[PDB]
Amino acid sequence: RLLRAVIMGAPGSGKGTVSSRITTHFELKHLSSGDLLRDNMLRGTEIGVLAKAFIDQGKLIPDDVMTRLALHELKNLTQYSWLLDGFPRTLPQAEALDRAYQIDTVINLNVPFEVIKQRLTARWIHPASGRVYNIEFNPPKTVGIDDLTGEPLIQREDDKPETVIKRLKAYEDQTKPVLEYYQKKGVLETFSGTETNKIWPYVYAFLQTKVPQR
Ligand SMILES: Nc1ncnc2c1ncn2[C@@H]1O[C@H](COP(=O)(O)OP(=O)(O)OP(=O)(O)O)[C@@H](O)[C@H]1O
Ligand SMILES: [Cl-]
Ligand SMILES: [Cl-]
Ligand SMILES: [Cl-]
Ligand SMILES: [Mg+2]
Ligand SMILES: [Mg+2]
Ligand code: NA
Ligand code: NA
Repeated sequence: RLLRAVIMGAPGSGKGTVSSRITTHFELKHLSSGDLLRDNMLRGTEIGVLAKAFIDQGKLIPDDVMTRLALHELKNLTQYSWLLDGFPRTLPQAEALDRAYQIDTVINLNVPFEVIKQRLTARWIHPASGRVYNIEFNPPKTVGIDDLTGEPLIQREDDKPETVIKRLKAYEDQTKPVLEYYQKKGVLETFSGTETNKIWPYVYAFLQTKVPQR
């Protein structure tokens, strides 16, 4: 039985790293909705130009548009094991997917809000030089100050707590119904933790029972 899987996780949860590792260790196709959108935007396809119109304005792709795009990619990939990442993002997407394919495995990375928030708000910049500081991994010698110049660091808008809080609230509003949908269907597997490297072995062992290695 070929894998018919979805992976879910908030921004900053480590889902990107886990999906990357899944793809390197297992013989499957990684189907990232963001990659698919970007391929179409790069090539200027009909759906790519429409997607660009939304993304350039910071808008979600409408459900019907996104589902049409995703199903078209899947339609010629049924000879392969699949790992859907980024789709379904919303309950209408998940219900539309359910009318097209039987999804047998949904992985969720359950990482605490405070942990995610700290990860997503950690980046500070010295604008003139472009030097990057990460409160967790390469902090400045003096809080809030550039090491070479003594000048203030700033946060880019995407990295500020106000923006991050809104982003995580949106993710929760959109995806909590999807998680509950798959929980009810009995296909949800939840991995909880605070460090990607401590979660990955358990995801790895779980998938070892479901799809061949690469
Ligand atoms: N399944 C989807 N439904 C609706 N919009 C989507 C979907 N997947 C991607 N997008 C749009 O494409 C953008 C780029 O996708 P990508 O997965 O790279 O997002 P991202 O930069 O991680 O942002 P996000 O936090 O919104 O996922 C998203 O921000 C979103 O607007
Ligand atoms: Cl992530
Ligand atoms: Cl494959
Ligand atoms: Cl960083
Ligand atoms: Mg994303
Ligand atoms: Mg340093
Ligand atoms: Na990809
Ligand atoms: Na990617």
